Amino acid sequence: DLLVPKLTASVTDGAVGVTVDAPVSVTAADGVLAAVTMVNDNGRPVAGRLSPDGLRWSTTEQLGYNRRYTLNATALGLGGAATRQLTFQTSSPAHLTMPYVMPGDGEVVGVGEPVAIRFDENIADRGAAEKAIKITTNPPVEGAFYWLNNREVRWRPEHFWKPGTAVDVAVNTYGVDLGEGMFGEDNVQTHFTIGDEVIATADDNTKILTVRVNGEVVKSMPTSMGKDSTPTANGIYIVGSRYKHIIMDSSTYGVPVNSPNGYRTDVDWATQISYSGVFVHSAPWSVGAQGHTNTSHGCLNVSPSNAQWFYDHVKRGDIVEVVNTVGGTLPGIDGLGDWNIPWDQWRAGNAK
Ligand SMILES: *[C@@H]1CC(=O)N(c2ccccc2)C1=O
Repeated sequence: DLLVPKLTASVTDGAVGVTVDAPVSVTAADGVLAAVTMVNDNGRPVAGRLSPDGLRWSTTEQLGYNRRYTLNATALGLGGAATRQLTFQTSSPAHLTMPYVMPGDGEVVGVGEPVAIRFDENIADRGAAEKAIKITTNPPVEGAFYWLNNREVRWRPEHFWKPGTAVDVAVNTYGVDLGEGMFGEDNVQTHFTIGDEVIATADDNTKILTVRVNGEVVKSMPTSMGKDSTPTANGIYIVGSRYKHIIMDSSTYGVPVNSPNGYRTDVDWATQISYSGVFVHSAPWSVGAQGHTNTSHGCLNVSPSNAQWFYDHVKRGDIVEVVNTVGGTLPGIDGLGDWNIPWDQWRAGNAK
């Protein structure tokens, strides 16, 4: 004869510590769903949708933390009715943390821009954070996570992006335990595209900064780099913020302004290429040295003409490579020196 309806929920009655990273759902068997309601302690209805066939019902909005939810469902069929009531307690985070993703949604960036996810708290379970971040690419390319510090994680392929590539980032950290009770405050989703290949190279042996667009030299800039005592580091740099004019306070980098190697002046047409202070800026006071000798604290001294041209034609994510200098190699965890870490080490990751 007719069979008694059966109900199924994605939560268990009496569950404590239920994660809010997924929807709560009720499914019916041997019948249809006649009524479903979910409420918090205070009694406010939690939004939900029922499938046209009446078999599946799921929550249509996020669920809060430290909540006591009550789910009431009724199934009807030819073989009778069934009513269930459930109550579960959602997660109680010891602390929350909001993610911050760059580059911004819709941007077009150079072939060296890595996907960056920054949290405003230290992350204790890095693997949980890597698992909660989805990275889609078209054309699909291999990539890998690597942490610069306890709070920011990066993702890039082995070699520079092939132009025209779409990148989609889905940081689905809400409802996910990130260690020691650290849960996500919200989710984020950005998308960006890779633009022209723009690789600029600065050779200390020639003291010249050459900008190449799509493999073709388009500009040759005489420059003066870091002097022997405060030299520019060799390696690959990624282009960051661009300023029509920027006040260079030495204290920003921990070096006191009232010091031999300190400084507090205002320069024009500055393109940041290092968190540690390396720039490409306008330096009128060194035109004579530019192209011959080094007389700076680390940034590439360029004429106002060329500096502005650099400002106008170089976008976030383009590459600046420095070679044959007397200084060392840019640290891989600088924040813009990601490509200076060997691919094997980067791929391996440091999730611990
Ligand atoms: C790199 C960092 C900075 O701000 N620099 C500087 C510009 C003008 C005068 C003194 C120092 C650099 O060389």
